[PDB]
Amino acid sequence: MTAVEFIEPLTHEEGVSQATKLFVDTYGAAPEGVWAAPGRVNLIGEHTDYNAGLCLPIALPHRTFIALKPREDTKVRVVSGVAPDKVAEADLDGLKARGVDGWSAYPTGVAWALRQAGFDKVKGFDAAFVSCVPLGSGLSSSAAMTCSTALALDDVYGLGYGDSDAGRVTLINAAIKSENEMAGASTGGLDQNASMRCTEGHALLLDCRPELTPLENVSQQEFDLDKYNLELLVVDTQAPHQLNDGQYAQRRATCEEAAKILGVANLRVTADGISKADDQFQALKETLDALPDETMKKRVRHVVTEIERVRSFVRAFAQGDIKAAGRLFNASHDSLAADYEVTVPELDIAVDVARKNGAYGARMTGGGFGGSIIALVDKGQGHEIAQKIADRFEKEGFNAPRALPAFAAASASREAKL
Ligand SMILES: OC[C@H]1O[C@H](O)[C@H](F)[C@@H](O)[C@H]1O
Ligand SMILES: [Cl-]
Repeated sequence: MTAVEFIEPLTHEEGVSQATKLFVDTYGAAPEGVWAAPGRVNLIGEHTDYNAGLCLPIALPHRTFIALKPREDTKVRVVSGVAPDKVAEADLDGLKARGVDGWSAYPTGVAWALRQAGFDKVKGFDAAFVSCVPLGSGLSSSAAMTCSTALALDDVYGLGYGDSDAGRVTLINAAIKSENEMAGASTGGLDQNASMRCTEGHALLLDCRPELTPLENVSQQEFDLDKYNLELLVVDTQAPHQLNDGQYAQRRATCEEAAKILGVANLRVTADGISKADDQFQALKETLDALPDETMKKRVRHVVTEIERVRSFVRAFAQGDIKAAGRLFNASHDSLAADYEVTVPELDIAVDVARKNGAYGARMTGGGFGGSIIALVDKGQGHEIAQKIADRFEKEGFNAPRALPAFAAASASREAKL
């Protein structure tokens, strides 16, 4: 057997070097520059973004690097280091939703979304992508690709949105629209806000109420694992799963109906009225009594309890109460498994192994149905716990997992410019 693999992040130098070489190898021309956006881990606040809730992501050090050059036509050529001999080619001129074949829908759809928003200066482009955000890990390779492209296009076309947090929300919205409308992949905005608005050493307390302005809807929370002698273990289960299989879309449909039945614009309205009540049990009971469907009650209970767990976590971590922080991780996972029903055995067994082996807490992160777990562990324990999960996976007959180093890293940025 092989020891469990840790997937290291590309350095600035490696990402620039590799994205530039793929660009020159593919297109001959030099790119105008290289941009990059990170993947993410959601610490807590899962399945709350599209309910106008609270989230708490960090940006991983793992980034997607885009070498890009604008074109004076409307042609979009893209290549990825996974498949360097397969250049995808579309044209923005009269391009419609779902008009683009395969992975290239994600970057092409960003240019489309900017044009649809009236950025008429945005024409075609050539790009090359090199990533270390692991595929199928639930760590937002999708956002790393769309957000790196949105930042690169903003820069080369001088749109003026990339150089401010509030400006980056315009580029976030284009990235989200690409994924939802061009690629046909249902997504809230958790991942794209993380990738473009996180900061090094901080978690992004993101308030997803849609009426908030950018300076109202984030709060950088201290997330210095070294201050508490901690390590955030991240394990990609590599469990076989399927994007756009309809499960994630169903959860969203279920929440929207719940909100319709409750007569509220979103479940955050419901959650906040419960949270403010003196008797939160009774406020929840009265809400779930208004939902006749037994699955819908479960989904609403998850959303309401998870939003409050975010607040609880921000307080626990600021207090250095790592046991309390870990219990909140654990209650988030347990809710996602029992009430939201978005876990699978690989996630649940990895989490149990982490819990049994000294984690303060452990949970799936991201959408679920596969992908990754995270665990708050003591510094120096991540490798041991990752290998315990790997040994257990082999006993279970599961695909080997892989792990990634993790800490709160910087958001998207320009990496190089001619
Ligand atoms: O918190 C669950 C997440 O699932 C997926 O990653 C989505 F992309 C995010 O928007 C979010 O809903
Ligand atoms: Cl559902």
